[PDB]
Amino acid sequence: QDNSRYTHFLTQHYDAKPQGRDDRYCESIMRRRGLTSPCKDINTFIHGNKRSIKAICENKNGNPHRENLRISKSSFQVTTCKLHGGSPWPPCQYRATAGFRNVVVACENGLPVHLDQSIFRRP
Repeated sequence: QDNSRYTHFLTQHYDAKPQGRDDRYCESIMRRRGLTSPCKDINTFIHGNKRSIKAICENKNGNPHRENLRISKSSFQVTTCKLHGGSPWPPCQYRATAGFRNVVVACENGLPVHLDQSIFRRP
């Protein structure tokens, strides 16, 4: 799976331009992306252009972080979908939280392949 990890990243965490980042948006995009067989308990999408997210992998927009991660220097429009209900099986009900801040990703070959969801599990 060469560069198939980056594609998967985009599929689970990227949405160039959403419209309303409300609950319905979450239930819709989570379903559409297929993050609904067992319902994912929390998932965050990054908005904006891809060039910017990719740059987090170079010093252009990233800083080393924790063990083996990278934290972006710029902020991103973001939407976090939190599962609601206490059942990992559909229908999957999500609560949306729109936000604006930097993100933490893991890079491989200059490409994002993992988003650290911990900074959004804003408890």
